Amino acid sequence: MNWTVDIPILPPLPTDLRTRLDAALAKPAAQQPTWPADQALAMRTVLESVPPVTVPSEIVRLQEQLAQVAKGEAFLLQGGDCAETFMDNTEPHIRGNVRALLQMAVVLTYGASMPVVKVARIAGQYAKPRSADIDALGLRSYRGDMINGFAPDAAAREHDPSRLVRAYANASAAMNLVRALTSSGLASLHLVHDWNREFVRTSPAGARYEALATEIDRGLRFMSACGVADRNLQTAEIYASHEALVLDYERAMLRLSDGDDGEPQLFDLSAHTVWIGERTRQIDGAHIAFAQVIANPVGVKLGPNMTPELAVEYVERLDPHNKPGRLTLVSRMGNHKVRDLLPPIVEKVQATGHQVIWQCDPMHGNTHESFKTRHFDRIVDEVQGFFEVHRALGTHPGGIHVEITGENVTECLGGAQDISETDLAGRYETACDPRLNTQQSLELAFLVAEMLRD
Amino acid sequence: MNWTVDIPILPPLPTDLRTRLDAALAKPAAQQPTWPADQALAMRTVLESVPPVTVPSEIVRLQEQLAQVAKGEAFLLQGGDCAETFMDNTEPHIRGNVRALLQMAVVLTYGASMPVVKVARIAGQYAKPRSADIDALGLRSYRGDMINGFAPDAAAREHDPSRLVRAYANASAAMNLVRALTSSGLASLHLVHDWNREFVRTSPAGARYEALATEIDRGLRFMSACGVADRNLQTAEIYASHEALVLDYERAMLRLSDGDDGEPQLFDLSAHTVWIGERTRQIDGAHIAFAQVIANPVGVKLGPNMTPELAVEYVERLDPHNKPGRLTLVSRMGNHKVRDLLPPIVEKVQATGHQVIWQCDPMHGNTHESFKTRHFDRIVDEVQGFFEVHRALGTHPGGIHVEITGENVTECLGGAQDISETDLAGRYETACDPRLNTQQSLELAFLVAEMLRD
Amino acid sequence: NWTVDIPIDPPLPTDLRTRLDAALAKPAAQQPTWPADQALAMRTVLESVPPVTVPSEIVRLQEQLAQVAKGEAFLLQGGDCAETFMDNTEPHIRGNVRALLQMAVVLTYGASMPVVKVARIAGQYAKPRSADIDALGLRSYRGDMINGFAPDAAAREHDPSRLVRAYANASAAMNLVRALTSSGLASLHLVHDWNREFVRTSPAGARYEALATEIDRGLRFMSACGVADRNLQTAEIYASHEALVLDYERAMLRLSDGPQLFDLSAHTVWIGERTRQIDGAHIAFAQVIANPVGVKLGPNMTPELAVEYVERLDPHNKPGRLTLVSRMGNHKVRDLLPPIVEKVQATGHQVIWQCDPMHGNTHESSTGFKTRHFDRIVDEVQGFFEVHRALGTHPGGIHVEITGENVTECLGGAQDISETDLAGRYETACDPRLNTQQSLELAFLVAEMLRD
Amino acid sequence: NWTVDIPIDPPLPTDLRTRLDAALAKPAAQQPTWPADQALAMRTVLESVPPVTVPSEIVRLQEQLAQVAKGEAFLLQGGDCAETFMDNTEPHIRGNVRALLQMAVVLTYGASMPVVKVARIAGQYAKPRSADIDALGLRSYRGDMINGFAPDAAAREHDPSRLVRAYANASAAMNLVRALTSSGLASLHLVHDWNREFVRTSPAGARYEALATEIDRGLRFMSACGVADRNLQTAEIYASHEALVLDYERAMLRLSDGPQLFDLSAHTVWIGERTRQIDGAHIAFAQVIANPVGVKLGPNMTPELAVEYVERLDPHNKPGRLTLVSRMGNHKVRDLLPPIVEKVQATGHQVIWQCDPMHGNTHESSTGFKTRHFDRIVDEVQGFFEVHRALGTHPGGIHVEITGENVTECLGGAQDISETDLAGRYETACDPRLNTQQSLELAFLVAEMLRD
Ligand SMILES: N[C@@H](Cc1c[nH]c2ccccc12)C(=O)O
Ligand SMILES: N[C@@H](Cc1c[nH]c2ccccc12)C(=O)O
Ligand SMILES: N[C@@H](Cc1c[nH]c2ccccc12)C(=O)O
Ligand SMILES: N[C@@H](Cc1c[nH]c2ccccc12)C(=O)O
Ligand SMILES: N[C@@H](Cc1ccccc1)C(=O)O
Ligand SMILES: N[C@@H](Cc1ccccc1)C(=O)O
Ligand SMILES: N[C@@H](Cc1ccccc1)C(=O)O
Ligand SMILES: N[C@@H](Cc1ccccc1)C(=O)O
Ligand SMILES: N[C@@H](Cc1ccccc1)C(=O)O
Ligand SMILES: N[C@@H](Cc1ccccc1)C(=O)O
Ligand SMILES: [Cl-]
Ligand SMILES: [Cl-]
Ligand SMILES: [Cl-]
Ligand SMILES: [Cl-]
Ligand SMILES: [Mn+2]
Ligand SMILES: [Mn+2]
Ligand SMILES: [Mn+2]
Ligand SMILES: [Mn+2]
Repeated sequence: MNWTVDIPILPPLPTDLRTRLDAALAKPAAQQPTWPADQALAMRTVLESVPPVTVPSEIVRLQEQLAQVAKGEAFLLQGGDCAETFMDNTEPHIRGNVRALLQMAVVLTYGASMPVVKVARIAGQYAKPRSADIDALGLRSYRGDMINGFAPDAAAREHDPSRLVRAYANASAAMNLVRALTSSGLASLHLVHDWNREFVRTSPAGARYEALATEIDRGLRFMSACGVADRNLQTAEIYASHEALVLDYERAMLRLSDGDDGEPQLFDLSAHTVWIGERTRQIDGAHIAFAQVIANPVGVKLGPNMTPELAVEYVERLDPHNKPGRLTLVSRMGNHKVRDLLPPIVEKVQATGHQVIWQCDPMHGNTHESFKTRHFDRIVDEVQGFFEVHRALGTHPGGIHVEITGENVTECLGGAQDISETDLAGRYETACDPRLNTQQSLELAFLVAEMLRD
Repeated sequence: MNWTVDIPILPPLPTDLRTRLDAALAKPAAQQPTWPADQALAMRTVLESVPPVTVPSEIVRLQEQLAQVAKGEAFLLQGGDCAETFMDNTEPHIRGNVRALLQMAVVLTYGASMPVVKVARIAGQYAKPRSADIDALGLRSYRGDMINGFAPDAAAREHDPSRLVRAYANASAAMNLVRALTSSGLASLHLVHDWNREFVRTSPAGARYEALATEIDRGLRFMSACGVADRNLQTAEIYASHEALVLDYERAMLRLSDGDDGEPQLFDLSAHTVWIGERTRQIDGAHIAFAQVIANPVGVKLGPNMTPELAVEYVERLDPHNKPGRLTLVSRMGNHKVRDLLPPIVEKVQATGHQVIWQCDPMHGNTHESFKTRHFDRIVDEVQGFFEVHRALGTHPGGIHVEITGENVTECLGGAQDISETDLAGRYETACDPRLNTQQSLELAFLVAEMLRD
Repeated sequence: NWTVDIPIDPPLPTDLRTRLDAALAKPAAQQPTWPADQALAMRTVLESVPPVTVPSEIVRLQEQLAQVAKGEAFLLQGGDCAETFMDNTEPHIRGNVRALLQMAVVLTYGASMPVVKVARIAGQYAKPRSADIDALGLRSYRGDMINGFAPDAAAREHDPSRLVRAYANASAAMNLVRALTSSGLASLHLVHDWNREFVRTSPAGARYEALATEIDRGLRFMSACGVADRNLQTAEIYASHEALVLDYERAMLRLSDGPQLFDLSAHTVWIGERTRQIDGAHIAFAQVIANPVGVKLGPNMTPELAVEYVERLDPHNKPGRLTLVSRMGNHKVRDLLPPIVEKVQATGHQVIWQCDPMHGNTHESSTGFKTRHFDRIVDEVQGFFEVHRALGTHPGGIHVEITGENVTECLGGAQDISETDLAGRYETACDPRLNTQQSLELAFLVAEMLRD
Repeated sequence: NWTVDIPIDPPLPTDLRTRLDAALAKPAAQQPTWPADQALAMRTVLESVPPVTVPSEIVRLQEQLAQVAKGEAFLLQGGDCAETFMDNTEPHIRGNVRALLQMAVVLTYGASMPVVKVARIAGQYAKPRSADIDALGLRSYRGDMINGFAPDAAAREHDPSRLVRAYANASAAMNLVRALTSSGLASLHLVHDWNREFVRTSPAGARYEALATEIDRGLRFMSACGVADRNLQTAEIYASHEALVLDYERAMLRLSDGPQLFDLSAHTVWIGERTRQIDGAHIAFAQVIANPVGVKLGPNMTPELAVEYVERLDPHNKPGRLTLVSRMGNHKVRDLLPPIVEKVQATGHQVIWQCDPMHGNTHESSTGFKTRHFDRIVDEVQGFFEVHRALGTHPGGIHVEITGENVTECLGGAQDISETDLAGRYETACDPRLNTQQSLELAFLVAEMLRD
């Protein structure tokens, strides 16, 4: 019960790009799968000839849109599953996650009074880092479906390089549907807002969000009243992102491009934008060096051990040309620490004259065990603290990065539903970290819109 | 000190239109100037060859926009000076009245959540009816600058047919500027709203209107955030209207048109839309019969002696083809009477299956003497009662007709400025009835927007 | 053996499954011979995969095809005769999309009306046969959804896992088509610059200069007039293939959200000359799906059977739902097409009349290669236009086999491809395609038929 | 006497009035001889009337003229030689606007760039003279702003009330121009239908069929491509006249809201051949206003005086602020224009080079009428194009005298107007105009110069 692909038996990379890529990949790389080199090379050779998930002109367009974010003239929303799985890579699940992100985007667009750049964790979020090799059950840790299987048995946890090709197949299939959905009616502003209005009338805390929902509704109707050309309301752009973790995968998805802008560059065409996590951001490591040789916008996760001085080193290495929006610094401090730890980092980075996007990840600093879980109020409070830090400094609170789903899961405590510890057992479906369910993600949008409205 | 025009020494009217026009004009006509027939005919002959103030395709476009109003899908705002004068027919005064109307329109567009058709009392509002021939000073009454002079002496009050040509010259000059202003930046939504925001921060009652002003602001910014094509925000259409009173003038401004829609029709090209007042709406009179033979949208003022049965007769005579928006019925009952008198008229007219625009004139039923004056709260209360009548019947409160100016006059009592009886003497400038000043007109817009929001 | 294996892990409504099951009980010609249990397992995988297309796209195409049927638009359908998995690459997809778009610019200008642009792409992985045993004594190649092109027995086995490989390749191709057409490849100005360069370097460029310059001047006129230009920055390219392998097509059925059955493996599909049996499963399958459909009509067609297709496949008289695709041969089209058109017009229904000038015009070269002469291809389109001109009916579109590659598969054109030139770059896995230059030259020639 | 009399009832800033007063102390040629007290009273009326144009319109025109100066747009200027109060009617205005728009369609297509459309309208009420005493022994007609065309002594008196009559007629005309151009008369599709009908019925229609059909096909291509079409529904027609009567022009000065001085009697004005004295009041007046301005350059022009105009009137090097309007005669343009262009280009400034092919090509017929031959009109434009082609400079526009009336004033064209035909409909109050057919024929001929 296998499908079977052939290992395929152009002009070479420009000499300098080959040199730089090899140098980047020769550096130490944390959190890599352990599979045979010959097998990995077979899979890379397959992936080097597949159609790309994204194309360079979209990445250049995203860079332009992110430059507006960095300049204080747009807001970045990034969200989706903590981990995609091959099993749940289905039309309803994709449709649900795209809907949940669009619903947030409407509320955040209105609240920010500026465009929102909408970036899904989708079409490649198939690899995760682990602090431990051996898990709580004594098994080799699950590292996402690009590496091994979620099932709790030894054979499933074996690192399988064929998962590189399965991950690409699943990613391009998802991406095709995201494109179709967003261009063909799912992203109609009016339809998306109708879902928000239904949330407000059926949610336990709907009375809380009714006033802002109605103001949004009246804002939408005002556009029709004014006779606005409305094609821009019928569709939205949803960009693809994931953590750039498995370097066998990312290097195989590199393509060379440019006869539009000056010189040929390497673009990672597995996504539009990628980020480097806490456990793989070693300053002299392969992940950061790889990010230096690709043209895509990138982000780096910054946790509570971050110094102002290291943050500047990231900026100087990853934004060497001072291109607004090329670099996003993703704060994940914990709600109890963000107000204290973030200001000195922001000050020192702003003093460089570079314009990064400051993005809040309020998930990864606020996890505990009841089930691995997160309380909704701590999530909300970290974004609140993040906004306070920026208001005090006159800097731009540029966006959020959240883990969400359109599914009615029971993974995070709280929200208007008041999800309890005993409730968690009902629909705890994440392959990894607890996600805000569709209602909690929308509620967070409304709360953040009020922080924006200030 | 006279300029001097020549009395000019095509194919004739279609036989049926000539018959119908002659029959209409042979009927009794109230409130007509008393000047020699030979002199009137000389002036009409001059006016029969002048460039028209308006063109038929604009009137057909206005009919279409008014049909939406009648169907409950748009709102009609009509406003301007009670009487234009040749003396104040100046760029600042025109600009100020156009601004005051645009400012109202923004607030009303947002409040109604639907398009507003914007109709100025302008480029022809130069004639008024009088209940008395002899005024309080013993002089022949002033009847507007198309007939005689405002100055309180006998010679000025003589009816002068040369005022027909002066009125046209002044009207076309004003109309030219209204067109220029509205197409070239004065009607930019963003600029107009900036004036409203300034009103809110400097008005004595600005704190009252701050919340709705900010919601409007956020509605405007939302359009930019969504990337709306914005040329429709850079301009607005302001239509010209006046009371069709002086039949020598209106008949001379008739032009024949049509090779677009079936047959040639007579259009009154002195305005886009005209109305018939209380004192000239005799059912078998020349004014109503004249309105039957022109293609323009028309309105009829309905005062407190109106019966349901007469209202239906107006509808059947003036909207014989059941064309939504061809007829506007303009309620002016007084705030103390509107809730009682209007419902039976609305019911009986709705039962016909015709769709008229129901428009509230809250000025002409609410006048008293301290100076002729009106209290702002009675004006507001009549519109309130009008909205209540319609809410109860499920019918469409279709618009308002007000007398306003961009000037900081002191003519109506009250408003956030609390204009007192002693204040009236400061800037009582109207050639006729007391107007809401620029601040009072804007305040009324905000109050009516809340009636719309309900 | 230079392969890698990839492991494989609510139903449609009962009423619609009852319908489908009744339809698919009809005999199906040209089906793969793989085991039913294996086929079922693969269908079960495909029943839950993300679809290649979505229903609102198909509803939109139907609207645009209604306009073609009414004489207010023109249908351009084009791509590889047979897509292969190994050539399903970015350069090849980009080249085929480019080639179709280049034709569409010239045809839009020449027709003076919108062109509905439909690629043979993201699914054209199966073909009937041409014979039980091929010339090498092997089971015939049936396209990559069924078996492998490689001339060995093992490759030629019917492998139902190729259903999943086909879907993976289809969705990956469609993803790229969507990306390219939304991000700059379908910019009218860019596409027309490629056309200008063709006129500049083509051996017959002098012939097409005047019309190229007209188009250029029409394009500049748009800028001159200040039009809002976002609609010049992108184009819609729809996906199509021959609906042949019913295991694949049935597994890709989905219900719309409301609700109808759509085949979401493509936007539109057609039924070929060998599988259009009026009481067969392919026609029955086309009857039950909501997608716009086509039926190939070759020289054995009678007017009466044509009417039977209209009655089966357009029961509700929806203009443009059914396309009748003429493929007669240039020597027969003028004679055979008119009585079919007359009888079908007399039904009251509005079909699209589309010319396939390729499939009735194939012959074998003295040098061995299956080939087609460019002049016969052009002549059938010409005769097709003459038939419709004479009847007052709409010559609604063309259906061609083309590539952006500089292949040597069809004889003639301005390059004067000879029988000896055929050996250079004969790369098709099935029928000979117009190369990029020949396909654009055809577009210019058909543009002059539209202008005439 | 068949007339009716119409009774007549904060200052500009002191600094700007000081400037103006200094400028207007310069001698002014060709001014009316009415009494100063009367002139002052009329100016005082005009100082408070609603303006004919507004500053943001003039700023917008300046932006569009900057593009013409840079070779990225073309200037079309056209209308009556002299407007009269009695012909300032809806049919006549509509016809002249129609005629200009018809030319603009053909020229936009031919230039492959935007056309800035400027009417001689809403102000062209004054002219210099041609002589102290006309051929009837009367004081000369000076245009309707000054006196009456009627050949009697009383009509020929200089009457300053005509300043107010002029303003009333100007504002009424401009009102109508705005209405017509915003409400359907300037619909591209409608205007082009009039052009098609001209090609269909013109004696020389066969000559212009090919280009008319190209335009039609360019228009249909826009619809085919789905462009957002509101910008095809309207056009901007700007107002211009010769700034001659300084009492009128100074009284129509306004300050922008911020602030500059604009002459709000028009969008753009030019200074004629008889009043362009370098140290005169007209040049000084053009120097102080912010409007785009033109200067007529006839055959006595030297390159050096041309440079003096550039330095006086474009002190800030604002491209398109100054237009130099060549009127040499077709027999002299090729010889006289090049050295003027070279010297002016060497200044570094960017003027608009505009061809007036009318005023250097007037002669008298044997039958008495002042006339112009169409072939000489066309030939000067041709030579103008040749001069600029040879220098690598931009042939920036044309300035023509035209009407929508079927008059018989210019000899030739496809209608072959003869000397004997001139007596039929010679209606101009001054110079001979191209009739509606001749003006459109010229547009086709200049479109081919642009295409060549
Ligand atoms: N296209 C605009 C407006 C819009 C359409 N659909 C949306 C859904 C959510 C938010 C905004 C939108 C945008 O993406 O911003
Ligand atoms: N053109 C739109 C929007 C608009 C522009 N300017 C305005 C001023 C007031 C109100 C609305 C507008 C309209 O007239 O409705
Ligand atoms: N979107 C329009 C115009 C267009 C854009 N790109 C194109 C490429 C080819 C043909 C037309 C176009 C259309 O598809 O018709
Ligand atoms: N508004 C555009 C297109 C246009 C509309 N009507 C026209 C009439 C003539 C020429 C062009 C046009 C322009 O002025 O160029
Ligand atoms: N998600 C399923 C089906 C699938 C296969 C290939 C591409 C897309 C989806 C799998 O991994 O087998
Ligand atoms: N994928 C190649 C690099 C490459 C990118 C783009 C084109 C060619 C080569 C590697 O990993 O070494
Ligand atoms: N309002 C002034 C000036 C004026 C004259 C003519 C037209 C417009 C304005 C008047 O009546 O005399
Ligand atoms: N003005 C004419 C009627 C008319 C209208 C239009 C054209 C011709 C005549 C009248 O009063 O009698
Ligand atoms: N086209 C190649 C690689 C590929 C696999 C899956 C999807 C897309 C491409 C093959 O089928 O072997
Ligand atoms: N053109 C006519 C009538 C007219 C007067 C005023 C303004 C417009 C037109 C005249 O001057 O006598
Ligand atoms: Cl059955
Ligand atoms: Cl078979
Ligand atoms: Cl001085
Ligand atoms: Cl002199
Ligand atoms: Mn996570
Ligand atoms: Mn009044
Ligand atoms: Mn084929
Ligand atoms: Mn002249």
